[PDB]
Amino acid sequence: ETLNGGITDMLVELANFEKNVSQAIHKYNAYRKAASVIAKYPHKIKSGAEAKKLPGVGTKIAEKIDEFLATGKLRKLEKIRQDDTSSSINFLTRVTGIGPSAARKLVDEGIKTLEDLRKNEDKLNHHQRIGLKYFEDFEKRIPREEMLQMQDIVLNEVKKLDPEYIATVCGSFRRGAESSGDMDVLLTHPNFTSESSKQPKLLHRVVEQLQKVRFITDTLSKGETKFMGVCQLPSENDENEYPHRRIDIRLQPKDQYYCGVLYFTGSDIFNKNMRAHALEKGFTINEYTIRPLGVTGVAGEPLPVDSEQDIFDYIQWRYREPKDRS
DNA sequence: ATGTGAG
DNA sequence: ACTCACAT
Ligand SMILES: Cc1cn([C@H]2CC[C@@H](COP(=O)(O)OP(=O)(O)OP(=O)(O)O)O2)c(=O)[nH]c1=O
Ligand code: NA
Ligand code: NA
Ligand code: NA
Ligand code: NA
Repeated sequence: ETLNGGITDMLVELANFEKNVSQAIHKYNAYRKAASVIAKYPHKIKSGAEAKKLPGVGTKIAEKIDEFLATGKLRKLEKIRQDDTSSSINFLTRVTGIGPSAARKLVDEGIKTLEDLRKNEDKLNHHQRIGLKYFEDFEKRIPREEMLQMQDIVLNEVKKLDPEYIATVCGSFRRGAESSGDMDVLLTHPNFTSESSKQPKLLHRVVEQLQKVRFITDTLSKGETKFMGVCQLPSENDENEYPHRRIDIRLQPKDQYYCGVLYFTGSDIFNKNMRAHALEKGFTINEYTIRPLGVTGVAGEPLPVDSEQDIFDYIQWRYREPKDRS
């Protein structure tokens, strides 16, 4: 969050390459944690060996910083930005279902764009094919006026099915965001607690129903606990049609509701801060259970929770309500 | 079982 | 950080 942006920019882009184009995940981590250290740094960096004093920045990662701070930018990130392969892997990556490995494989075979893909759906698995089919609007985001409209359609249909069901919309929404990427529903039913076995049925029935009233149109994956698929708000009579959205429905044990609604309402970075900044206090927060991390690596028997706050006050952390979670 | 993808 | 689902 400091006036060291440029430095951490090129650092982040340099990893988004080792991820997408190179083999390396460890190079991807090293470059990212380096971005992290420099971001929190109080001062403005004017040397390469000054950033090096930090843990995570080291010889080759600090040589490059000298370049950035000596001559404009970096040569490596120019050969990359001006490569056909790299740019195309990065493009393909943008369909859900495709990431690094498959893009590599596709670009190796001269497949590089939407038109390229549509003529080549044979190569894609089912997930990817729906990501394709709905590429345009999957990158579009969702207004609230329209977001609520779906909530009043999931809350209303899930209750008509069986009034014991509880649906709480999470992610961005709970954080108050004016715009969301994709719909996130945590589902809870009394019949299902942590001690009880499975009940895929409890999920699959609100799914199968949401399909019947034609609000869910596709499925990416559907299991015991989790459904990932595609929704779309009702075409208010012909043509002016709303775009297709992504939607998750997770089925949470009723007794571990609080832990679960914590895990959702992100961000994913807030979940990684809070989780890491717990393992110093020797705890292992889940989406299910907070629990002491004993002597060796043995994770002790859970921990009572009747509110998020309790998780918060377990790990000796200030409380931050859903809207300050990032 | 593992790798991959999404979360 | 830590899980879940898919496809070998
Ligand atoms: C990706 C990811 C997510 N989570 C949790 C935390 C949030 C929920 C849903 O997050 P989402 O990606 O939709 O974020 P959302 O807030 O909905 O952002 P958009 O509005 O979709 O952009 O998942 C996580 O723990 N680790 C992860 O790596
Ligand atoms: Na993708
Ligand atoms: Na979301
Ligand atoms: Na999601
Ligand atoms: Na943790």
